[PDB]
Amino acid sequence: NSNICEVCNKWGRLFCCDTCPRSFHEHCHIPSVEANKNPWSCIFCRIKTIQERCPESQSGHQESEVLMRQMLPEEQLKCEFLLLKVYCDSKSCFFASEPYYNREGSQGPQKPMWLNKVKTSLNEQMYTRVEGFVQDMRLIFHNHKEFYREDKFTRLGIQVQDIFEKNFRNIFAIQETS
Ligand SMILES: [Zn+2]
Ligand SMILES: [Zn+2]
Ligand SMILES: [Zn+2]
Repeated sequence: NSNICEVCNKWGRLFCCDTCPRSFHEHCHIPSVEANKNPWSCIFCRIKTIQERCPESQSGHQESEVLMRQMLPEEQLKCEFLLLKVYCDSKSCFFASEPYYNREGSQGPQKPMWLNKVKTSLNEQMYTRVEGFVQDMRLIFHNHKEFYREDKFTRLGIQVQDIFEKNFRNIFAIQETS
């Protein structure tokens, strides 16, 4: 196995995948690393199995159809993995915990949102369709853009949204366009 967490790139108390070389902190893996299960297979491994079981699942899809999918186990897993891909970027720190808003000339968002809130909402099965999860994720970045206005810090929202959107297109096999 690797000697650092795949998500945060730090050492520590690492749980090791049995089917690939990755390792994880317990609360860095999504879902949190399971109590028993020997062998244990990480989310990367579980996503690759889905693809291998149904190769046609990589054919292009329309985003509108993806969003309307119910959160059955395979879509639940895909959202977990997309969330994890965002935490993989170090810039996710800015969006992880509950924000607060007190800047001259701006007003906070009507509906604050943050990664750990989305993580809880997935864990508690609060989303019934893919659209629920994607809306809350895009809301994080939209709130940041609107609040920070012309401050150059707005760019952090653009950057981490780009990571989200590239991974969304990959994981859900969105049809490539010009
Ligand atoms: Zn970690
Ligand atoms: Zn693995
Ligand atoms: Zn098949």
